[PDB]
Amino acid sequence: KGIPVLEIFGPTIQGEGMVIGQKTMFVRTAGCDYSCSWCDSAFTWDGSAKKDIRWMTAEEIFAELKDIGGDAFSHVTISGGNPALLKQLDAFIELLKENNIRAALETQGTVYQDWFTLIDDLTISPKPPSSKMVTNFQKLDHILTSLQENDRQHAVSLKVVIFNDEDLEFAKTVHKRYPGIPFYLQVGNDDVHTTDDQSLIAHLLGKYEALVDKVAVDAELNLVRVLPQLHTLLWGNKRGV
Amino acid sequence: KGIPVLEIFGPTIQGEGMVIGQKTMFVRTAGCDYSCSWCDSAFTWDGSAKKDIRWMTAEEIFAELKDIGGDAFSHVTISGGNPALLKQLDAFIELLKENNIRAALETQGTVYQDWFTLIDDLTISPKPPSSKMVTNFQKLDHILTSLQENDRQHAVSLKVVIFNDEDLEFAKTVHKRYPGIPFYLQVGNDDVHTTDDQSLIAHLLGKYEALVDKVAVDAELNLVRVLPQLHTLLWGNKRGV
Ligand SMILES: Nc1nc(=O)c2nc(C(=O)OC[C@H]3O[C@@H](n4cnc5c(N)ncnc54)[C@H](O)[C@@H]3O)cnc2[nH]1
Ligand SMILES: Nc1nc(=O)c2nc(C(=O)OC[C@H]3O[C@@H](n4cnc5c(N)ncnc54)[C@H](O)[C@@H]3O)cnc2[nH]1
Ligand code: MET
Ligand code: MET
Ligand code: SF4
Ligand code: SF4
Repeated sequence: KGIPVLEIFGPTIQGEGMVIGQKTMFVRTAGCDYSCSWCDSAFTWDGSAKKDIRWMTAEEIFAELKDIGGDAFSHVTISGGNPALLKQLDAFIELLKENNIRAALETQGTVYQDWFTLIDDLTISPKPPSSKMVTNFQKLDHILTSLQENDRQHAVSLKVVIFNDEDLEFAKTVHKRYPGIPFYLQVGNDDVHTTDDQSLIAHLLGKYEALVDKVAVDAELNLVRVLPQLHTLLWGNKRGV
Repeated sequence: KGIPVLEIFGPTIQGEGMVIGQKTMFVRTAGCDYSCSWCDSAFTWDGSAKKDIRWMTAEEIFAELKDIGGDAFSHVTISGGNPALLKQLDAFIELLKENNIRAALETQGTVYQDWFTLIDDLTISPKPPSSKMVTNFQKLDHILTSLQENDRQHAVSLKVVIFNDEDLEFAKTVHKRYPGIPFYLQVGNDDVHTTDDQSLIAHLLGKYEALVDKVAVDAELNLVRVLPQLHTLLWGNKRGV
């Protein structure tokens, strides 16, 4: 029943996706069924921080959020890792809704949980070929079908990270497969380890413009948002922000 | 019945507000009832480009959009200037909807038009004391009341530009006055004339972080998005992008 927690920080801003810029708290869980080659939070699954895992109850996480956040937040983003691996997260999501706190979720869309229907901002991020991951579309279909059946279409978005042209073609395939779902494109980060912020920012902004220029002429990507990682532009690869 | 046009460009991305990152075309009109001290598009009203005004029909604007944009767009953003000054814009907004094109609008919220109800993404931007403008709240109440009566609440947002603490207090007043409306905070641009992009980007990112740090501890700004100007981070103060 305990929840494996690695990070609890905030208040900060959501740097990605459907609710980008939103002031929110963060709860990063441990464990991933994926092993993406460019995972910017590899410590959640690579075993390098397994000893740092704190198994907490829903009340303990909420108390710690209220502690470091005070009354200066009404939004909480649950990430990882793949939080969808944890069924016991239901007690925490319910506790948030019972305290007038809106919840967001970051998942790659492999495992479905019934507490998905309680998420106000559900971001599903299928992984492109550059992540060396293989996408199970049957599992992705089941998740999106279940969400649409519970009228959660206003709370669900698709976000694909792009590193090259191959990823962009993969993103088009996903977008065409699910026409009604709000679609997002995200700039891929090359160096998730570098400490030189100035070079990183200039590099990512260059990648952003190159992506924008490419999508601009693609007629199959008209209903698409193109966004970077704002928190990376502000603090680089720093954790806890 | 002619529409005063100064800019027609795209496809690019929406760099601000509720639909930030969205691939869209731009139609910037002429004329403003405001004279904000930090207007990043002063040429639309300061009279410096009055000779460049092209009075076009709805069909001519649409034909030019289809010309430079092709079939690589499904979204059009109408800005200025204050487009709400133009009643004859109705024919153009209708023409967009009749051609499966979603329309967005940028206005400061002074003048109301009946074609507001046809806008898919209506951004209202009340001006803070730093703009040297005085906000008529009675006019702002009428606009927001009319929109809520036609169930356009899903299509309307409030966005306040912040330059200092005084603007931030003004933003809180606006947010408190309209609790149900999605609220946005935007980083103010100091130098809208500078040509040194690298210094401008580093300066605006610093202003962004300072704004985020300030909002993070404010309990009255929980349901708030904090965003910069993405197009300024990509192309600086360049026009036509
Ligand atoms: N302020 C703030 N602080 C954070 O810590 C924070 N974290 C996240 C977050 O972890 O979301 C997960 C998404 O990140 C993607 N992702 C992984 N690796 C990536 C990479 N190398 N390049 C580009 N994208 C990558 C992944 O697809 C997933 O959808 C989001 N917003 C945040 N905002
Ligand atoms: N790609 C792309 N190209 C554009 O040309 C473009 N234009 C606009 C746009 O004009 O929106 C108007 C908003 O801009 C605000 N605004 C004025 N002056 C400002 C300033 N000095 N600093 C900070 N904000 C300012 C104003 O409040 C208004 O709400 C929006 N997105 C765009 N995206
Ligand atoms: C570091 S990614 C965390 C969320 C989830 N694993 C995803 O990829 O969407
Ligand atoms: C250059 S701003 C253009 C849109 C409108 N005048 C506003 O301030 O919101
Ligand atoms: S699914 Fe997300 S957390 Fe897991 S390895 Fe991929 S990017 Fe990292
Ligand atoms: S209302 Fe908008 S266009 Fe008019 S002066 Fe102010 S910022 Fe410029």
